[PDB]
Amino acid sequence: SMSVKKPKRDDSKDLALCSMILTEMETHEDAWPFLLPVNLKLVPGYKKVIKKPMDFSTIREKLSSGQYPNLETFALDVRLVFDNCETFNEDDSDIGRAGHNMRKYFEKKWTDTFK
Repeated sequence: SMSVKKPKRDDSKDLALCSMILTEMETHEDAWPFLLPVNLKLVPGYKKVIKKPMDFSTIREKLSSGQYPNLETFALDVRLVFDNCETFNEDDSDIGRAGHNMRKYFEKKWTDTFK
């Protein structure tokens, strides 16, 4: 509360460390469905159904331009990419499997780096 604070965590490396995680996600062999924004002119139903499209290139641009206020807002966009994927793609499909794989890959790096 006012004048009552928990000891100050060092957040000075967070930006660099999120950049590194994102590089590792970008270079994973199953990243291909997520590298670029879904083409809303060429994929029927996507625009109406997926209210907040997200992809790795858009996260990279937000990260590089100071549009993440803290490491939680960064995690929320990465998780949005996989939540969108599950919304639109059957579990038993190449893209559906890709999304589950990448979500697990992310959550381990996230825990190991920050928890």
